[PDB]
Amino acid sequence: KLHPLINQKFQSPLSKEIFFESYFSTENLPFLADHIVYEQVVVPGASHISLLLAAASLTFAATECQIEDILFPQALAIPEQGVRTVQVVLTPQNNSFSFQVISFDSDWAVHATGKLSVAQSLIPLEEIQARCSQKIDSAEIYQHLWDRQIHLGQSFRWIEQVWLGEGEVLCQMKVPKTILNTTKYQLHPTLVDSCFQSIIALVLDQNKNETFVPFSIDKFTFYNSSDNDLLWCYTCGSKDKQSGEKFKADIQLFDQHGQLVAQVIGFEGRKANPKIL
Amino acid sequence: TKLHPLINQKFQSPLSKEIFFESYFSTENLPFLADHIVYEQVVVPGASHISLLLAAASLTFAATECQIEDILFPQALAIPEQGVRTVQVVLTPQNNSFSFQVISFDDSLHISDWAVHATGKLSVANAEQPLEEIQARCSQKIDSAEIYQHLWDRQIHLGQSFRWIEQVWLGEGEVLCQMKVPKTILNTTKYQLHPTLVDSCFQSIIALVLDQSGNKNETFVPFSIDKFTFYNSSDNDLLWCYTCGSKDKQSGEKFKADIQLFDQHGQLVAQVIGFEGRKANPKILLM
Repeated sequence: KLHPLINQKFQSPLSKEIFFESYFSTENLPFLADHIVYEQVVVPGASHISLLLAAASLTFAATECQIEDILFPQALAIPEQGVRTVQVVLTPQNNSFSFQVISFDSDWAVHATGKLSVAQSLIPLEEIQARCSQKIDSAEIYQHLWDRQIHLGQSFRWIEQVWLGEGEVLCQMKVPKTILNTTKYQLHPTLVDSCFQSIIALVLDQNKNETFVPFSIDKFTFYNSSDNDLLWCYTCGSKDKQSGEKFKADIQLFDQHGQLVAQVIGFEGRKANPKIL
Repeated sequence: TKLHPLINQKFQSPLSKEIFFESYFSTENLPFLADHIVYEQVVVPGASHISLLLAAASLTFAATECQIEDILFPQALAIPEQGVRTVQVVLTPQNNSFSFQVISFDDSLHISDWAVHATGKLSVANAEQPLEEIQARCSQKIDSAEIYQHLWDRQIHLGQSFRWIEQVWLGEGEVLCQMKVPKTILNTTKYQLHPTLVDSCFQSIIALVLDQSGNKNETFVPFSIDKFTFYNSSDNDLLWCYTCGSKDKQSGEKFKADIQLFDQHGQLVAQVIGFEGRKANPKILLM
């Protein structure tokens, strides 16, 4: 295990592509039991980004990292005690790396596409607190999802407190007790997912069946992994006016010290029935 | 976490045409390598790559018997003292077969420098069902020490684990060797054919060239093989190798041979059709 998320790296001077191989299993990755959709273990797109960051971390000497044009063709589902083999395939392009995340048990599914690429300022917590002043029970975020069949266990419940504003939200997040070794990660999958959960605070209004599943992300930048048990998420976004079915958002994940940890530009979720995934 | 005593990992992907095997070659990982020394260097014999292609095959095919055809050895693999090289088998699908390349590169610093050590085609063979007759034809006993001495004198220093040949009987342009698992090799059950067993078969051709004139620095080095067929692995400590061939009528720089490797019961273990050796100073394979 080169990384808690990757068993093997493979390259050859006889293929263009660089490969990573992981065995996705609740046995190997306990935390995946905490993200269930209709009784079944469903790996969130967030987990794919974390996997890519780990891939990157094993290819670049650089710590800073940028993921672009992210698309999530198919969901990944791990059957009861089943094992799926997950591969990241990096194809070198000019200036950057193109990628696919795939899995299989000769068919296979494509869970993420986009490019990898090699990616300096402080977020003022006091300024955002002044405009996100409406305190909201963080249980309402989890309750919203639980109602949409998105059952998050405790390791996926980082969001500790929520302050709502006008088309913007602030959350404090704390590493759950169930997860011990976050330092071995760039960004734990559950943390990445928590950042996406932040947009739910913006769509709590009122069909309890359909919900916003991640569709695309224009640019995801990881900067450095915080040693801290305490993080701050800042999220700005709106539902489109025409259909009201796509939510666009910007997310900023930062430090006690205002130091940017990760940021999401151009996040798009779409209203979908969880049953398809 | 070792798939095979010769292979660390296998890699394949729906997004890759070829199938890869990876293996780390060093005297630390593969102690017998220290017993094949050419001009004071650990040099992996072509025989080991045969053994590695059989290892690959046993992980790819269900069927136990397989053939390796039109084998060439473009470049020798030399391992520096206490160093290690990554070795990959790269299989490319063809019609009912794979073309292969065995390659290596120094992993300790993408990949710009690499060498190819064996090429050819790999596929499933059929099974093929006399020893007593050979033993009659081959009656002139010679000391096995003569084979190892011939090699030693050319600076091919074979240690214990490369010395399977115990007894040798010459006939007319043919030789019968009795082989025995060296005491230092406790691992043969994990192998299709141990690399040192394969090398021993090639060594047998030395017995047909013992008193030839010419360059004292020169011997016949394996160059190409039309067909190497592996049938079944042997539980036994004792085997028989029958080899017949001769120098090429046109040029005495090539030696052509067919080799057959038998069980003590006369069951065919392995067969080599059209083995060609070429006269070379073993120094030449160094750099």
